[PDB]
Amino acid sequence: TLTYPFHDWSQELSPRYAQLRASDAPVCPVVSEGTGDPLWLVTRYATAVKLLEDSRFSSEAAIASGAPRQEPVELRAPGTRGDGIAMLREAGLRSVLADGLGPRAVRRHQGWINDLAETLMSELASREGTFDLAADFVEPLSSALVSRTLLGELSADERDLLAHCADTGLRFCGVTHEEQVHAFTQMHEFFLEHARRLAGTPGEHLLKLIAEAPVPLSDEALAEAGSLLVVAGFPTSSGFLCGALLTLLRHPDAVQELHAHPERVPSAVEELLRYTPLSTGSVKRMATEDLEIDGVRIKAGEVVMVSLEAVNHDPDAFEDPDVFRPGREGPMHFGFGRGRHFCPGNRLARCVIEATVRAVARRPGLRLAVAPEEISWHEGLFFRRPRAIPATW
Ligand code: HEM
Ligand SMILES: O=C1N[C@@H](Cc2c[nH]c3ccccc23)C(=O)N2CCC[C@@H]12
Ligand SMILES: O=C1N[C@@H](Cc2c[nH]c3ccccc23)C(=O)N2CCC[C@@H]12
Ligand SMILES: [Ca+2]
Ligand SMILES: [Cl-]
Ligand code: NA
Ligand code: NA
Repeated sequence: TLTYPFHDWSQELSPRYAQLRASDAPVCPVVSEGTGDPLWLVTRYATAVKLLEDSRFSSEAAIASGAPRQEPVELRAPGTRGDGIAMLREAGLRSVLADGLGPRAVRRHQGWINDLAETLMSELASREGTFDLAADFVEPLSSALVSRTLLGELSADERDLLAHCADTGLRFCGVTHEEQVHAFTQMHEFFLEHARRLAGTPGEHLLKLIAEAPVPLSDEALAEAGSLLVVAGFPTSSGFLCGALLTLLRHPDAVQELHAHPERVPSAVEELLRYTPLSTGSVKRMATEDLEIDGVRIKAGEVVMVSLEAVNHDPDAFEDPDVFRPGREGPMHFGFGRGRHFCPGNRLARCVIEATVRAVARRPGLRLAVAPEEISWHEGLFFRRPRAIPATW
């Protein structure tokens, strides 16, 4: 049986996804390379909609300790719950999450986000020679997003510790199992020592809103909130922004169009979310009872995966799916998922993506300083990221 994942750590998607999509079944059996667990895999848009909109396929049951899984180790510090955003929703914090992640948070932060994107790009444009868009643009912008909107102000050393923990824990391979587990322990212990300090600093970052919310969360619960915000917000935003910059630098005609027609930038943001691959794994859900999807029986307790990259490149949903085409008129993309677990970070993500696209579109001529095939990729990360993006004007 086919093992999962497909080791497509660069922007070139594994051919397996299109092979399975065109096969004679709407759901295909695979086996986790890291655990040996049997799993089901969906690659078609129409089938993915039905799965992800059926609440009898549960995300929490697939997150839970002991579930069949695609990842080699559990994504939690041993002895903690590690059950994700469910822990905060269950504590009654939906309103707080809306305040800290929703349109009001974007209104509060979009000004400094755009000012920072411009400041960073202006500094790079002042340099003689090449620079690295990953280290010199994405890292400072994503780190500021995390500090100012999610956690509170971090030192460089704290940011480096959390980034290392995320990169070490959120992996299919490349580190030992024990190193991966200990990354989660280190992050949890960091927040046990520092979450209350971070939550008490001035600002409106989400961790402060959580800590102050009238249910009072314990130190352990606040630490779990910190770890959630790191894993959900940091490697995702950094990986995506790097990947979106590569897409843009490889499509100078599209950038020129955005330079001339800034009103088209939002359409380019949405097309980047469809076109630019991020996760090398899949969203997943556990059948909470015996279910059927397009004729295939899924037994209670079995886990079904949807590859968002596969769905976003489904030719039955998008005409010429492998073409970057801002303004294409097709269905909604799956870059933020689908259904009740749709990314609650989507407003802040779109804000930072838009700020980046506009910073690039204002400065035509930005190009890669090496060929795309010369970009080196971190191998095995859940969320693709290049080691560097050499660039120049
Ligand atoms: C920047 C690019 C981002 C992308 C492309 C992205 C994408 C996604 C996707 C596809 C999901 C759905 C997973 C599933 O269905 O199981 C998701 C969930 C989630 N995202 Fe985002 N995300 C991004 C940024 C962020 C940020 C900045 C935050 C927080 C500040 C965040 C917080 C979350 C949380 C907490 C969930 C879990 C939702 C749930 O399980 O109900 N995301 N994200
Ligand atoms: O809140 C959650 N939701 C799902 C999807 C996910 C969203 N962002 C993630 C980042 C890494 C892994 C999985 C996800 C999950 O697997 N979870 C374990 C870590 C965070 C938790
Ligand atoms: O690679 C992963 N993706 C997320 C889902 C996701 C898909 N695309 C995303 C984009 C952003 C956040 C989460 C996702 C998830 O549930 N995982 C369990 C173990 C592997 C890890
Ligand atoms: Ca195509
Ligand atoms: Cl089990
Ligand atoms: Na459908
Ligand atoms: Na719901």
